[PDB]
Amino acid sequence: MKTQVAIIGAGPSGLLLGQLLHKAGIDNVILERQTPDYVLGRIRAGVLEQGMVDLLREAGVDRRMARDGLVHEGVEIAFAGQRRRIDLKRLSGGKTVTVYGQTEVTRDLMEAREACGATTVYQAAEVRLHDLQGERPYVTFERDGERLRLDCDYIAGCDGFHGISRQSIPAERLKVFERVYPFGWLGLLADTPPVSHELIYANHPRGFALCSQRSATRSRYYVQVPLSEKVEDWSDERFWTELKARLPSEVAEKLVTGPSLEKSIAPLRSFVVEPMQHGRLFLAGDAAHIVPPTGAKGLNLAASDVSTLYRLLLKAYREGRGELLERYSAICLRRIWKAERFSWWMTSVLHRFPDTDAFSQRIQQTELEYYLGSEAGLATIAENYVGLPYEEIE
Amino acid sequence: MKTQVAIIGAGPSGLLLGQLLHKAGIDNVILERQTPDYVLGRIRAGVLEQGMVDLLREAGVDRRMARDGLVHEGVEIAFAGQRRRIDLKRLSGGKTVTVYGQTEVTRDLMEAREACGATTVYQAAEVRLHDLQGERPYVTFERDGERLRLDCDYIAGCDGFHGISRQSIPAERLKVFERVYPFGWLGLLADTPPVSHELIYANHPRGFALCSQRSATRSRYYVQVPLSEKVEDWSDERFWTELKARLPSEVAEKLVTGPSLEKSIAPLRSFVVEPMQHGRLFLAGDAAHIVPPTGAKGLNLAASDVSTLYRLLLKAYREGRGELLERYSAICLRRIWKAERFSWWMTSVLHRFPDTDAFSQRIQQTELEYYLGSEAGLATIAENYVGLPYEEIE
Ligand SMILES: Cc1cc2nc3c(=O)[nH]c(=O)nc-3n(C[C@H](O)[C@H](O)[C@H](O)COP(=O)(O)OP(=O)(O)OC[C@H]3O[C@@H](n4cnc5c(N)ncnc54)[C@H](O)[C@@H]3O)c2cc1C
Ligand SMILES: Cc1cc2nc3c(=O)[nH]c(=O)nc-3n(C[C@H](O)[C@H](O)[C@H](O)COP(=O)(O)OP(=O)(O)OC[C@H]3O[C@@H](n4cnc5c(N)ncnc54)[C@H](O)[C@@H]3O)c2cc1C
Repeated sequence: MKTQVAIIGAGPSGLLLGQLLHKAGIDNVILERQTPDYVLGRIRAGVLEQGMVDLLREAGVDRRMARDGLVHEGVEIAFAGQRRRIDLKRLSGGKTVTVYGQTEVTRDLMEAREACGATTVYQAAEVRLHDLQGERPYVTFERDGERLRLDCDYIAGCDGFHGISRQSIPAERLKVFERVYPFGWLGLLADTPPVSHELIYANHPRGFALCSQRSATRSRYYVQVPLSEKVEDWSDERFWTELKARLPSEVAEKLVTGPSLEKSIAPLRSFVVEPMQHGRLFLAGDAAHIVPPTGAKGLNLAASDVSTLYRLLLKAYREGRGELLERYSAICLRRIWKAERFSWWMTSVLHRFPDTDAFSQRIQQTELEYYLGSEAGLATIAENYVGLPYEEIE
Repeated sequence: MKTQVAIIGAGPSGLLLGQLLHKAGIDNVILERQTPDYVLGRIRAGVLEQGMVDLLREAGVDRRMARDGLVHEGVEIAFAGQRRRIDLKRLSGGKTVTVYGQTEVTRDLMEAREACGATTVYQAAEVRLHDLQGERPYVTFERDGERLRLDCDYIAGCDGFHGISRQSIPAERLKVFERVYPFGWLGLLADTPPVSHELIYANHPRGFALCSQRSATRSRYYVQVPLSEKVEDWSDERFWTELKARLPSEVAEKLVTGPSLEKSIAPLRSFVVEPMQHGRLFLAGDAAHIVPPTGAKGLNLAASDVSTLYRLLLKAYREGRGELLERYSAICLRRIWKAERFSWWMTSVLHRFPDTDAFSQRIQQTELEYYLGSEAGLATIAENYVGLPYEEIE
């Protein structure tokens, strides 16, 4: 069994890369440990950058998104009982973000891939990567019993934080950078209408809160919770009481509560591995890095990783330019570190940290007051939020 | 012995306030523990904001400064071997900073005060403040032996961090905010020409370094040093070797070294007391707050404190509006906290901290890369550096 690009993981990353590759005639096979159904169960991302929206268009998978997506020209930040709006469009010079659930994005790429008839092996057990530094690497796996082999020229590891590809690069060749936050996010998806037509990030003495959405009849809310919490400890009622308690009154007031469709706890982390490739293995998305959700950069970085990998696989294949692939890591990390720094900054100014002395508290509040009151401060938030520009390559 | 405004401390603060008050006909007496000569021995500040320069003009003490001062339209930041210039003038929309030693400023106010013949008691021992909450407070002190009393209506505590005025407000009525940095600044004043016509702030793996100046034939350099160091452990030669080692080669190369005129170690601290007044006592400058030198805000905040106190003492005296003085603290802290936050940010991105993990290191470098590469990032540095605008009052 042979292919040109073996792809580990059928998440937004592998699917998006697989799709882009297919359009250029570069054969690829995707391997997924789970079922189409499990992958679709993950809620995750709601905010998409401009570059991601255009990338979705280039892969010809933007019909439903252009229809149901919601373009947002601003986002709000509330602290000390005062909402301050950031005009993304104005401040970024025309860019905006699009709210469209990751579940939907994944669902659209899954359909586009099935129609075009490209290979996709779900429930691919025991995926193992071999001969990474050879001229001819290969992947082995077990499809419901029998051990199958798949030869390829390149492997794109799009298997996420707990994937096998990063584990396959010799530990000694990687440099890991990581920060674990002492809190997590308790998320609740409801079939009620959102409290505001725009996202509201909230810094409150009780902890962080975020009012987001998926459509006009579906909401996604988040509250900061310590690591000790177990989701089973939060009835819907406790969550609503808590959310209402962290929001500005004129907001808590019009909030339409209702039963939860999903509730999960996501702990915050920052992680970067350098480099992002080894021999004929290239890491992408969550396989290579993790950003805390505060900045909404995760899925968005995956897109630029993929966008970069695709453009280089083209040069290498179509133009017979295989030496250019040695640049992937260099090119990606620049955007990764800026995105990481932004995500880190958002998290530090919006959440409540445990052993915080009076001076730090005061500094946190002044950071908000400053960046939120200055035209230059607002612009740094905005350009980073809409997402910094992708790099050209070469 | 009576006066209208008793002033504790003949530093830039008390002298500047005393001068401004005198021009409006508001009598004041200044009390200084030291000799005119000791006060003149302190080197300290070299950078002045726009607002301070104009305030010096309003007090009619800007002749020598307009002559010898140096207006700087930019400052530089070097890191990872690359100088990046910040166009203060361009980015701030016309503002600049003026390099003029604090020794000179203090010397000019001392002369202006002696000519006009206003009272000034040097070597005022045992200054003690009484009846702070009464309608008629008073100061006691010992002039070379005899205990003298001085009645006044108001007391402006301009005695610095180790002054007596802040110690005189009941500890229970104050809220202190403080951060002590695990490093200090080793400064060296030389009668050699500066290495660059503009200040060069330097982040280097060995530690922070700063190339500043006082005139065209006098330089002031600083290097970061841990708290364990004793100044007697740094020969001039060691300092030059060290400075050269932390700078970019094309800079270390043209550096003209020479014998030190002064060498001192200044530890970094951040301190704010809230409120800044008690009864008929008003704190100003270093008596009320301390900022690490990184941002060059210290002397500059003193000026706005004084500028605010003066304008309110006028309303109260000339316009018989004494209830307005209850606003002093409110008005001052806003500017103090923004200035503190800026100073804190500068310090954190330019110095090397001890127990720093790989992720923080990387974040520090990306902060520089980002703010220094973005037009909006550069603007946040610039507007804060030239100094945020003073508030109107009322
Ligand atoms: C609360 C939350 C909110 C977020 N909000 C945002 C936001 O609004 N905007 C934003 O940009 N980002 C946000 N994200 C991040 C975003 O969801 C992720 O970065 C994104 O899901 C990563 O895409 P991925 O394809 O790289 O990996 P994944 O989504 O994890 O998918 C990887 C796939 O590979 C599969 N796989 C794993 N191991 C193997 C194996 N060993 N063999 C074969 N297959 C394997 C997995 O089953 C999975 O299907 C958020 C994340 C969370 C949790
Ligand atoms: C290395 C260094 C660099 C700096 N660089 C800058 C820079 O470029 N820009 C900037 O804006 N700031 C900078 N500063 C800060 C600036 O020097 C101070 O903020 C400023 O000196 C404070 O003015 P002040 O009058 O409030 O107090 P001080 O300068 O301390 O003077 C207070 C006076 O009151 C007197 N006094 C004290 N106790 C008593 C008493 N109990 N009775 C009577 N009199 C008393 C003292 O003797 C002293 O004369 C720097 C400081 C340092 C150390």
